[PDB]
Amino acid sequence: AICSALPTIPYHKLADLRYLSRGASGTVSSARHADWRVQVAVKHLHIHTPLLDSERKDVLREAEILHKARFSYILPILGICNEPEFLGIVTEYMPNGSLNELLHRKTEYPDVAWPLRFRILHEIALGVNYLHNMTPPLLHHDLKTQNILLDNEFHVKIADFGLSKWGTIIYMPPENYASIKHDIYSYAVITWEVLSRKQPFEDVTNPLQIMYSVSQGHRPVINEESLPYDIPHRARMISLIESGWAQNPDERPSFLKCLIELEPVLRTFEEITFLEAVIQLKKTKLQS
Ligand SMILES: CNC(=O)c1cc(Oc2ccc(NC(=O)Nc3ccc(SCC(=O)O)c(F)c3)c(F)c2)ccn1
Repeated sequence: AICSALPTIPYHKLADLRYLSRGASGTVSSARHADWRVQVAVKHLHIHTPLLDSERKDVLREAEILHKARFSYILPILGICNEPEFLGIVTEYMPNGSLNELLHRKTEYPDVAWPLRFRILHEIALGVNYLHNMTPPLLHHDLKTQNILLDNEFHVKIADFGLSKWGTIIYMPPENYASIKHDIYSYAVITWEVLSRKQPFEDVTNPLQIMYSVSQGHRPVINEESLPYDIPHRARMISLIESGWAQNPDERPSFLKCLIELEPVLRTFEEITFLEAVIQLKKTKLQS
């Protein structure tokens, strides 16, 4: 068959290395490739010497998986740095951060237009659906707003800042306190979070109260105050959320079924309204 090797990038080709304030502190950095002349991001362990050989294989495993899963809506890996001095994963740089920031930093982004929100939800489904259609199927099991990255034109790139795979319980289905019905549950909560710009279980301080409540069937509140009546396709989106976070995992739809129903919804938006939505947030961000 047709096989292709991932490039090995020398450490001294990464210029202007700077820490980034994301993921675990001291695990994500930005830089520039001296030859390709593009901005990049570098994911790495905490800095120490010597790097264990068991630690190197942990990084190569994540890199091999991200290499196998290359797709239009998945964070593109560019290569790996494997030397005695440094050990990291180099990917493309997403300039506009994560969906977490866009939703809840209401001063930098006072308004987020509906067409952009619906396209974001659409592209999130496209990336995960591609992961599930692989052989063997790839399961994320960590879908949250912090893992949804946005590129130069606010297109979705799905990523994973965690390191152990190779508050934070609000995206977990109740049966958790193999297993393909996990990601669609996280997606239902993200959909509610996008359409509301509110924190799920805002007034609940103790996480044990959250875990107990969702185990009894309680979900984030859906009323006029959380989801106003002027949301486009409000009735159809609520049916998707409620079926997405169903108590019984067998009653949750696949990401394919969601995409089939999302296609006619997104089609009712004019194509130009997407660009005008992106030009607006970048304009409001100019004066800040
Ligand atoms: C302001 N802009 C930024 O700060 C920025 C930082 C940035 O840093 C990184 C973030 C993540 C990763 N790595 C990663 O996403 N790996 C991975 C592995 C398996 C799966 S498959 C499903 C699953 O298992 O979750 C998957 F989807 C993803 C990385 F290498 C670098 C990248 C872009 N922009």
